[PDB]
Amino acid sequence: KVFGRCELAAAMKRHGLDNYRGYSLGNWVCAAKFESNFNTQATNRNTDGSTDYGILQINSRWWCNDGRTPGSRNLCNIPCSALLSSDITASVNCAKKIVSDGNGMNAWVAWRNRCKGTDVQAWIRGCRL
Repeated sequence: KVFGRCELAAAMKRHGLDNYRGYSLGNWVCAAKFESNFNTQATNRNTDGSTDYGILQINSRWWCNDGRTPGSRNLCNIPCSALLSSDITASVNCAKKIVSDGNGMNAWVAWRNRCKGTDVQAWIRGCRL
């Protein structure tokens, strides 16, 4: 599923991401924009052989199982395929664990490079929330 901007913002809010670990909704929408262009089915292979899945491009090295990432963990206790669902519940739940890991949203390098320090509230402007 490719979400609309405000549609995703609404979904993330309903799932309790607004202000989660102090990150306003616009941060999460921004990160999703640059990680996946709001496409739940986005995947990308990393040089180390891991793969990133879903709207927030969650990595198989630590967070999900895909059966093909040697030496990896599955800390969100999910198949990586659940991160591709039209239902964002698994991605949000796993994102909550990631952003709690110590480095906040710096875990998403695209957030650090493209969202951090910018006017992230622009991403939820106009939305009914």
